[PDB]
Amino acid sequence: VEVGINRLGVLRADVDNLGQAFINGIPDDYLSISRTATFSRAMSRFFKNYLNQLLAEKSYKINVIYAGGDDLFMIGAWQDILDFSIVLKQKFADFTQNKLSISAGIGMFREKYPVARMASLTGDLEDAAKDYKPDERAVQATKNAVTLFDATNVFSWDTLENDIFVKLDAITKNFEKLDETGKAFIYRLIDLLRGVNENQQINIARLAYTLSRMEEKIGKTFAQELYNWANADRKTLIMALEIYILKTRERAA
RNA sequence: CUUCUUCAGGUUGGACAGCUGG
Ligand SMILES: [Mg+2]
Ligand SMILES: [Mg+2]
Repeated sequence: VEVGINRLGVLRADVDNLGQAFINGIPDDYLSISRTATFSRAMSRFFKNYLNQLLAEKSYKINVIYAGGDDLFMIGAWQDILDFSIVLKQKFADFTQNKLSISAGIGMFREKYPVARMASLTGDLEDAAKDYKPDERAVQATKNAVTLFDATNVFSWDTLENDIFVKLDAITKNFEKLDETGKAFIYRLIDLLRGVNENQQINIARLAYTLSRMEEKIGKTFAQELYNWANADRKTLIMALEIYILKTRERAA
């Protein structure tokens, strides 16, 4: 890879409540050993065979360690892993036609990072995604989520795809003609957005000033769009901005 | 043989504003 940060991507996906589906997912009337075997074979053949075939469809830079049953462990270029996470979610949702959900954790590590710690950390992220519960009123976690590089960046799959990826696409399409001072301006935007929690007024003013400085190579309309996002959807905006910085980092790859 | 030693009127306007390269 030529553009991005020289980082390995570790993906760990797991179907939510597959054991519950095997216990009581099938209605009691349609319970037989043949139906149970059909469901088991569907799941197993999907994971093993179809993950192989789907990753062979386009030359993803992935190095699948294990697919097996209900689980997944793949290591590759972090951009390819991030791109294939949504493809995996969509293909699983098609295959099950939205009867089972999948949780994933995506870790980002350097090449010489310990493999034991890669596995442990990405498992922790996958557990955090399985801990996803948007409202503290329901019973049992929603579990249909993905964790992005850190246990604080747990987003649902719909949230991830729609919000984060449309924001990342807009940022990419509006930030490609920035200067090398613009990169530092994006860094400052990220720092200000992270600090907004402990600085309500001065920090939003500083963000407005930074957008003012930027709105000469990005346009006034997108500066206003970023300002609106910062006051409405901040954590998604921070996620998209960090992903853009890591994807466009010119420190080899 | 005379007094005025200066009085009156204008008192800034328009233009450019950061661009390239790593
Ligand atoms: Mg599971
Ligand atoms: Mg499992």
